[PDB]
Amino acid sequence: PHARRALCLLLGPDFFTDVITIETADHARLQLQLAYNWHFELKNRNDPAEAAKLFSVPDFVGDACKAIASRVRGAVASVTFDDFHKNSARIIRMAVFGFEMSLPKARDQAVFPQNGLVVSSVDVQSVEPVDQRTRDALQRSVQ
Amino acid sequence: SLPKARDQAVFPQNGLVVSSVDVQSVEPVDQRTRDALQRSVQLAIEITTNSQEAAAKHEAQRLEQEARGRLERQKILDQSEAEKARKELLELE
Amino acid sequence: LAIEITTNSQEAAAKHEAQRLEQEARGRLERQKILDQSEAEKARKELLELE
Amino acid sequence: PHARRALCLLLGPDFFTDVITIETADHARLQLQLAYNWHFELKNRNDPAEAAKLFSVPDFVGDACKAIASRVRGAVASVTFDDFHKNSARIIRMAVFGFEM
Repeated sequence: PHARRALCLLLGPDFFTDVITIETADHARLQLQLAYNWHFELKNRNDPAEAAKLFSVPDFVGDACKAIASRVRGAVASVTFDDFHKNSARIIRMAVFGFEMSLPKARDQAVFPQNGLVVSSVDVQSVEPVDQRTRDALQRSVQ
Repeated sequence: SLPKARDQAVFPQNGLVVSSVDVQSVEPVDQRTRDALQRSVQLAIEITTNSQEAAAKHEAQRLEQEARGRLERQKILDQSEAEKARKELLELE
Repeated sequence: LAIEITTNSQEAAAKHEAQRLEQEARGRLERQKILDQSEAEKARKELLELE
Repeated sequence: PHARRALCLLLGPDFFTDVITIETADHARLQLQLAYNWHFELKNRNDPAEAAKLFSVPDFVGDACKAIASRVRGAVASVTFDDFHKNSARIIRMAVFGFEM
């Protein structure tokens, strides 16, 4: 909640080293890491009010990560795990922002009107079930 | 849009508004509830293992039968050709 | 008990889906069986007339 | 996450010694090494703004490797292992970028 304290609020292209515990309709406790490729869109840099709207949030990383976390977990909770382990990267990136683009694939941009924060990409690398016996049983599935 | 709700919760007493409500930890309190629904996942994973292996067996029997049918095809061709020359063999016999 | 009854419901739905896939794949397999037998006996024609 | 610290940001043709753990639809935990032949395209070298856009990232190698990592793992998670061990080099290199050619 409060670990790093610095005056230099980074706004350039960067990321968030985030990991989340989630549950889907079939209840296998799963922990996933998120990347949250983010940057700040300030269309009028010289504007004092719009520049001051940047610090309206006290924890931009916290708000963004928890919001995308809720968007992940609520949508996964409506999918079964085998469909999830089949089609995760798609559903997790479509449910967190946007709508149909081509039913169809989602966008690749997540704007926050409170401050100007935007998340461009959400990368995932570690889909790992939490319970040991789940992984033991699905080891049988592969074997 | 029955339909989806709004994304704003105004409090007229003071002017407070709640825009979003995020949730990350749906956790049952009782231990035995989680123990029992651990069984639900441990069975519902195995049923889909049965589904995928049943699909694999279906594919295997499909390949078996199609290769077997093509093999009776070439069997019929070979028998017909062998008895094509069994003609000359048997007329001059 | 009411959690376990819905576990039974979802596994019953899964079994229904499994028997549906079984029967449809089996029916398509009799389809290709009929095709293969008809074709094999199409050449069993020439085999048997010249036999 | 933060191992090498140097002012000389290399932009010439080079690579990334990367290894990734991935999972596909049939769950056999697999570890693969990646090379990531990379270089920087700056079409207007004299442009100060475009040259300064180069350092907009603090970890270019980290962002590139993790992005290609997600593109690998999400696509493999939609393929069975025997098809994967059959046709890996194709699907892994097609899913990470681009479209049909």
